Amino acid sequence: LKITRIDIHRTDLPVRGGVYRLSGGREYHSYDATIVSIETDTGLTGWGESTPFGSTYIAAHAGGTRAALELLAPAILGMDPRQHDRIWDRMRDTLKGHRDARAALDIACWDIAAQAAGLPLCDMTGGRVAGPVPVISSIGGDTPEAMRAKVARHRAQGFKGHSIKIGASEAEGGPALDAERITACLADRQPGEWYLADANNGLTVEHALRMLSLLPPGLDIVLEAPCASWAETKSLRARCALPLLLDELIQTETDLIAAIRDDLCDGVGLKVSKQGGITPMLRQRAIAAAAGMVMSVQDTVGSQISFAAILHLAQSTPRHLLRCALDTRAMTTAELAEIDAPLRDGGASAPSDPGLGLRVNRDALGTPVKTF
Amino acid sequence: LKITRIDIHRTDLPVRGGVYRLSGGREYHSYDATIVSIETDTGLTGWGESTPFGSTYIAAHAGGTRAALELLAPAILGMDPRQHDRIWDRMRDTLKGHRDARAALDIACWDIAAQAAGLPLCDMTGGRVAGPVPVISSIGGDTPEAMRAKVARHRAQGFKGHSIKIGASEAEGGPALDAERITACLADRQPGEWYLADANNGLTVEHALRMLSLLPPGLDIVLEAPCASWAETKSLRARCALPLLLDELIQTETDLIAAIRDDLCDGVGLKVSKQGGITPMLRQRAIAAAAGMVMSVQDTVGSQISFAAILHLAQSTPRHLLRCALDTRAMTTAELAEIDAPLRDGGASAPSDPGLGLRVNRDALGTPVKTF
Amino acid sequence: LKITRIDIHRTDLPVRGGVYRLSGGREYHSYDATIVSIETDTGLTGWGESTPFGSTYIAAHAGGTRAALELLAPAILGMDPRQHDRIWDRMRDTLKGHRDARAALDIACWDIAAQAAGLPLCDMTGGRVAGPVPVISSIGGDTPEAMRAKVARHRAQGFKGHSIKIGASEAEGGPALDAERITACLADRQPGEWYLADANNGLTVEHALRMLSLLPPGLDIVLEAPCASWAETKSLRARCALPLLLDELIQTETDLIAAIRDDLCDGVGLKVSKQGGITPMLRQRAIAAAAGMVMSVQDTVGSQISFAAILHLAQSTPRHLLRCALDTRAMTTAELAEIDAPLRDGGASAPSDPGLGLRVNRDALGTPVKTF
Amino acid sequence: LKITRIDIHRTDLPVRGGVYRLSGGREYHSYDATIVSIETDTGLTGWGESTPFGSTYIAAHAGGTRAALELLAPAILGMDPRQHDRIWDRMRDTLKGHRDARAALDIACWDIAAQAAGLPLCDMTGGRVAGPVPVISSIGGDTPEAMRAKVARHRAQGFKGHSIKIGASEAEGGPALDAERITACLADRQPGEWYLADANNGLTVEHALRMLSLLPPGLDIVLEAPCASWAETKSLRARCALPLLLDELIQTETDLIAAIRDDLCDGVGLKVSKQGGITPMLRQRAIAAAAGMVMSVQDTVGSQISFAAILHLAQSTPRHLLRCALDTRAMTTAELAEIDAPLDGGASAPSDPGLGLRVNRDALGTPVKTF
Repeated sequence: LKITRIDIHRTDLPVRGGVYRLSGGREYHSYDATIVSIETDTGLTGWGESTPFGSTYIAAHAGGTRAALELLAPAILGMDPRQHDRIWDRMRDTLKGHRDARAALDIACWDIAAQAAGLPLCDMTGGRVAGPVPVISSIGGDTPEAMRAKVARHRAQGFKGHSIKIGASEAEGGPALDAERITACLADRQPGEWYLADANNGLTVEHALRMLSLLPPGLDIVLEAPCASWAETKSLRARCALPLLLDELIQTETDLIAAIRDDLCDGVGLKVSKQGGITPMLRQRAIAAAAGMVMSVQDTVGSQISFAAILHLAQSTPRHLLRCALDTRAMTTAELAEIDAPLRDGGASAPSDPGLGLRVNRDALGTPVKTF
Repeated sequence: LKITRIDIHRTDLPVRGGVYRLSGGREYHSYDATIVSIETDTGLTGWGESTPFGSTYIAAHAGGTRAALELLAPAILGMDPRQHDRIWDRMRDTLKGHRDARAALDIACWDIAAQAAGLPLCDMTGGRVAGPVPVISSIGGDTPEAMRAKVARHRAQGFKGHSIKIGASEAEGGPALDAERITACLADRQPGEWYLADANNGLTVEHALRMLSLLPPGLDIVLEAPCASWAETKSLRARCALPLLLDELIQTETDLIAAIRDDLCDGVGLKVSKQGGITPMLRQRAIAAAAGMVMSVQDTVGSQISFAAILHLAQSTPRHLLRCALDTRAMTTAELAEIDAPLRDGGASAPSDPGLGLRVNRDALGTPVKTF
Repeated sequence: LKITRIDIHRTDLPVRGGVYRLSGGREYHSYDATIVSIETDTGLTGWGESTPFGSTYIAAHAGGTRAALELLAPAILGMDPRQHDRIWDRMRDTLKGHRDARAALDIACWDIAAQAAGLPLCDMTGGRVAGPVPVISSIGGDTPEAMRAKVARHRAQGFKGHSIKIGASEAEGGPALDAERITACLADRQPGEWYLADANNGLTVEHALRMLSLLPPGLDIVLEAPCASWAETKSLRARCALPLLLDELIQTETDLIAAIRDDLCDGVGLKVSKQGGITPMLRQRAIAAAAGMVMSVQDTVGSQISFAAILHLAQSTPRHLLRCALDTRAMTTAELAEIDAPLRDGGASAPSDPGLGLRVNRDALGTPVKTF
Repeated sequence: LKITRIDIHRTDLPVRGGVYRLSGGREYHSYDATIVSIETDTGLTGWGESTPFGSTYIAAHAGGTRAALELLAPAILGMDPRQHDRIWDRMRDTLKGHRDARAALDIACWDIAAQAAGLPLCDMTGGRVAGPVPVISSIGGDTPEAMRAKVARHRAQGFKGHSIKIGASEAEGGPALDAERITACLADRQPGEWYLADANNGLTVEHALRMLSLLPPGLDIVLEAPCASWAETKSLRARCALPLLLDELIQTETDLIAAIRDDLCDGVGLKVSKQGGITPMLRQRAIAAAAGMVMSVQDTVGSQISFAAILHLAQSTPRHLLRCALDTRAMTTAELAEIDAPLDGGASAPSDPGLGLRVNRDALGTPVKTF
């Protein structure tokens, strides 16, 4: 079993709903996707998606993803796609970092390994955990009232978690606006829901502490990614009673080790293309699970191809530690593939078809930008 | 004085009341007890009980106790039952750990030593402290109002302490359910009571911090066994204002030292069969009292036999530090022995007779399953 | 695919070479082994072995292992043996701890999966890393001159690492003797060798610091398992410049996390049946690798069934962090299975056959003592 | 069983041998001993001794011991002497601290308990451990060359453990003198020997670090009681690879916990009348053994009566943690009682019920007080 051909495709994914806003005046109107197919000598095709949340979320951008694949793709031609640790080593030995580029390749290799074993990917990654995976919303920054409404649609649509973006500048209202945002987004809360306030590494410690003082007592909320640096996050941690989830700061396996060593956080936001694919998602899940860390299983953003990997990984994750999977279908307007995984009975369930369980609308991708 | 004969009995102890529920979906209908008699060349008989809380509470199960006794029982034959430290060392060089096994032998040797000295066990373990010992209930998991009613019944029986089992899954209602169980169980509080919220090692730190957030301010409560590991408990400890009591994680004397070195807790749940008998209970008492740690003197569960060891130990513990003895009679329905220790006048007083003070019902125990 | 039948075998494994000695007066003459076969509805057979190092190395003994299997083996009947994480989960909610009992079953389930897939276990566990794995001898306790000759004898056979067992009483010469056993064992050292001084949890901090003072400067040795407990190991660590490897103290994935949080060691002795099988070995490897900890891949002791498990895991471990695989063939005389894995070209290489690559000698294990 | 009478005695215990010097210019020619008997209504008699090492070793002196007994002894009239924790409680409720005074009472109560059970004390305190207990050779403050020769003497007589006293002022030679003494006393060492450098709380951190720097590499040595306070000792511990044993700083059970919490030492010097008798020696042992700390079992000083308590305690101690018992008979000339426990650098506790003492009541003088 051998990789013989890799094809790189590029497409645009339009935002669903308004401009997506994060802290620091970042705004996103659409997303540039890199979709990779991999073929074996035996005739299997694997699919992987990598789409940076534009160019300003972490140190990655779609054009960089493609430039890294120019090195990574030919490096792994003629390798056995089932030897996931050794493929990973070959990529590392080719090019340090650039996990966004590793991800699309790694996912497609896993998609193949699963099809070869005639198993859905959740049964290749530990085994299906019973019942559907609950799903989490992505609530762009807006006014408290507009945010609380986006929470309300998602609830009606059957979402159980909400990730509400915060991080208002002083000019915009500061910590008082963020505190109002949080109280408003929790106002219509019902039983069994879970809330995450995501600052996207955008708060000063001073702002976080002022926000925490303004929040009313007695709220059930988890703070995500409050600061831009490790040292800031450690200061806040010494002075914050709320659970803390790290996201942008946890990219590698050794970042997770640093967080354990410093007792930095109570949870991790694992994003498939941020961590670098299925392989590191599994290593990082194993580290986080040993540490008692809760895990929201996500991606930066993507199509149904990205969603498929998210759902399969979420579906083999211990329910005790899992804090929802991201439904990226709520996030863009695109239609790149078919997957049978609707929102019923509390969440989404991974399909039973071998591999990722996708039917890729190959005409929606356009002709490969590059082939190896 | 010399140990001549050791009999090993097996008997089932039914739960008093309905299903007993712990965190993690653990459910209990009855408990597999192992009762041991030890006989001397002077025709003294001593009794000791070890009953693991099924197979899922700590790394112990009844079949495991019996298999360990296959090693331990032959190894102490011929020893003077009065040389507690030398018997302890003989058990240790025969088999590491398995303190549930040591417990049964160890208790029966102390029962002998007390009888030979012509004193009740409490007067051999430092001396009776005046007045009855307050007793604590075990309030199994249920809805808040169901739990609240169980507390009422025990309060009416004259119980001063209540151990309330917490630890709901997200699907069950999560921290908010746990917060409601606590407030409900505390709702009819009268002066002089003491409450433990025991999660039996089943919270993530994320769940715990959310729960503590949800609790109203101004409660008098002790949190017990929140987390499944040392690193997780350390992390919560840094961010928790409530007294913390450790249970499952404190098994050896060296565990208590580690708890001191890391300032990990304010109190300890000492369980006769988890610590491994009267000898380690004494050493651990000494260590805890020096650290000004409060101690609740309990067992996993048991008949009147276990209750006798518990009560004598508590009866010789300083009142300043003692936070109840477990009335195991309120937990099980079985009558394996008679003991003169009614709840009245504030709690239960240890019998004045020599040894444990038990009149054992040999008929209730069945034919020995093994003899040495 | 479903597990249909589980057979449990008991045999005895005689020590190769003279009586094997450990710190604290422990001596081993033979080992009581538990061997498990597992059978699927498709007629595949898997094998696994678990043999505690007698009764006195960790809290484990063969009788307890067999007792635990009475709970575990029926628990997993009918499960798909390829779902390692859900099998693990089933085992943990049946019975806490007893990783020795999980190991035999866990390894047999991996054996099956590797067969079902048509792959050597090393290509199921990341991929074969090129070249033979260096093997480590096991130098039992004796006189400095006797130890130094055992080392010589293993060196002639092409062993590259040596684990030298230290830890003398004051009556036998204390620290100074240990310092002699080490200098002696290192005196015929050739290029490319690696030495561990293993005290098997048997030194006091006072003895270990005296020993360190006594050692001549300029030595290349790693200290292994110096002290009995977590708190003692931490005091030593604070005052010890030598790399330190932890063994008995690391059994669970959470133990390894605690070691990282406390910066307690530079390496870990992973033993297949102490960790509890292929599944936790892979989890602990991911944690150790992320932390940059070197790993010696070993087992307590075993036949060829134990050895196949070791060698397949070591063969897929990054060479950068590996610190030898234990060749159990030099520790015991038994021949319970056939395996084509000779010492040549610098160490042993995992066989190429599907699964463990064993030809088991089915009458050398004798009629099963229990079947489910 | 009831305590009916307590007699308090005072006798002087002349030094055996040369005048004993400690650090900071401390000097001693005889010791003021307090001996206590306790009688029960069944006619059993118990004996205990407490004798502070003059007036400057720790916060205790014989006149203070006796003033304290004036409160403590009447407090425990009427109690069952077997109820050691409740007697200890009564004593704490009566008078804070003064563990020297508790000691004499607590030891005599245990002596009774052991007699009433027909067991030697060692078998009341966990059970006899096999073999004799090593006893510690003491090497007084004096010149280096002199010191080494006294070690050669003690070695000749079969002693394997030596406690060597250090703590020279700058005038007298400073850390250099101390480094010389140590290197000397180890210079002709043989297999199986154990050495302790005892500063008796008298070094500054600066002195101690200069000493440690001036010492040759490769020495097997334990450092005892280097500094006068908790914070100084914590400073030195941060910068000291040598095993460290604490003595004067460890008096109560809570002292030992503070030591664990701070990771302050690897051993403790337990002294019967510093800790306060058998009851706290036993609590302290259990704490120390759980922490993996080695223990030297000693007393401040005393007659055979103090020796009996040390010896029964040492004899029930796990051997891998024990670092010698002290033979107080080598320290004083007093002949207050007979015990069959002769020395090979070693001694075994007698097999008689209780302490195994034949006390010469007359040798003690007329009680200074009766209750």
